[PDB]
Amino acid sequence: QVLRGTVTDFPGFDERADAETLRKAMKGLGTDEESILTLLTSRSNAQRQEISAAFKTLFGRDLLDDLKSELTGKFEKLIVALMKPSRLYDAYELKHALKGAGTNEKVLTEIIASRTPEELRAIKQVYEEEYGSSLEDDVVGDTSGYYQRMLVVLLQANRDPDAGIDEAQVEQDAQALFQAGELKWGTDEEKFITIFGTRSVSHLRKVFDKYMTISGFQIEETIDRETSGNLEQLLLAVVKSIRSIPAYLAETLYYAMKGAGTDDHTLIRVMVSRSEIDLFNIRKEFRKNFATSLYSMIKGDTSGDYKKALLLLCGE
Ligand SMILES: [Ca+2]
Ligand SMILES: [Ca+2]
Repeated sequence: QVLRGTVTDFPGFDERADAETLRKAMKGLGTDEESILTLLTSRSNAQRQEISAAFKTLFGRDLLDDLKSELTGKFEKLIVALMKPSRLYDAYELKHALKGAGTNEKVLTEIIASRTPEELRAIKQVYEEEYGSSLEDDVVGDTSGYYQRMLVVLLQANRDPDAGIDEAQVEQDAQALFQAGELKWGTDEEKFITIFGTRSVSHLRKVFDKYMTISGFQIEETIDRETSGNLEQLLLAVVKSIRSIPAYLAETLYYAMKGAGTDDHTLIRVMVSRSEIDLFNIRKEFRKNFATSLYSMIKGDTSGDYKKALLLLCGE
């Protein structure tokens, strides 16, 4: 239960040297994809920011645009992602997943459901520092209904800290969920939102087992029978995140890679955002559930420099 990333500190790091290797590979005709991809995918995000800074004092060039110009396709979208400061990545995805005429509820749901209260607190702060408004305000602007109310509950980053399992409360919650869905003519979505969004992780795990005991349906089965659309997805993401975030994301990527069209935004976002958190566990949880290493579905749906990067980002 010690979650592991795949990208770690590069020993003998030299921001200026690393920076020269980039301008040297970036400068002149086209670009030298291998040197960039193999350089970045091996340097921790922190070192990537130090390099990106050395590059600017050295040449007076903003390293990033020197990449969002010499590059294009899906390799650019990836390296650009890798370059995004860890602290700003989620808030960035949310901002652009929110400056949509349409909306990738997948991004909001994915991020706001799998991130801890501590992470959510940081995300909210940086979002209001990088852009002009509150993350909550912008969310309430592109969403409506229960899908919005669940996201707003989550965004409060208030979830109870797990501190002891009270049986009576576990049965009351399991019983309340039961009475608000399966046994209700219609649905009481508000009871689901409150339970799933504020109770502690440990408590909720105890509630999901008891719910299966008293009803015969996994909470996910009931969620499928009782809810639909955006709310269904979020509710499913919260429960799966409560059970295991590594298993959840490991699941997310499969349905992006095994779809009616490969969603490259998810394969990239999930692997980049988790590259330093638990992308190793997302791999372990992959070889066990979906039955296939993350290493392979990469080596079987992508091409060019895009692959070698992803493969090096996963870690054999
Ligand atoms: Ca050039
Ligand atoms: Ca019902």
